[PDB]
Amino acid sequence: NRHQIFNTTQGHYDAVSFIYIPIDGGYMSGSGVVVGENEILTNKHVVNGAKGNPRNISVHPSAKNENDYPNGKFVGQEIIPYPGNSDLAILRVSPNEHNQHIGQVVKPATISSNTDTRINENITVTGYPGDKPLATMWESVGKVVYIGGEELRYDLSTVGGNAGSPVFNGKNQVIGIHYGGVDNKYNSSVYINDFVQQFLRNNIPDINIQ
Repeated sequence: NRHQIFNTTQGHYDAVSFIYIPIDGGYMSGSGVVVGENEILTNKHVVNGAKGNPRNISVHPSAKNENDYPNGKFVGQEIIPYPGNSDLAILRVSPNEHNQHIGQVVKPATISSNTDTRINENITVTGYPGDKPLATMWESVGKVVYIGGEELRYDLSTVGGNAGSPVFNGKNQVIGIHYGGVDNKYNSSVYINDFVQQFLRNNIPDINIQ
């Protein structure tokens, strides 16, 4: 089942972040997770449409609802796509209006080495589902179903559009980034394997992998 998170600044929820991009009086919304001093991990397809101007992307770490942004807003500055064919991107944001960096106002997430990740492992997927009220954070309890290459799949536990949402193991470490799935079969995330970890290390000097 899925449940809303109201204590969005406590513990490992602090780094979970709401991503908002306006489009012609509508918008695109998604999720990501703070992983560095100025860096959000998310999907390529969340930020793709703003490659021409990252400043159109608003990031609200620890957002609670559309009227409650406990850690304010950070504006996109640079997008660093993962070079492989996985739906993964680093979004670098500028400091906020008080000159704070996003990695100072939230504790950046811990990335799992994934040495112990296995089928049937209990996981959570936490972020901003597209079928819920705007900017509300939700946690879904799931089970890993497949691990191969850069793909981690888990059971039909999340719905509504969960692009960019971090997948956490039981130690509250990020093992992957939700991007999609196959309808009525499984959900899919970018698996943070050895290849993905090196990409993070190359771009995020203060990355925390445990």
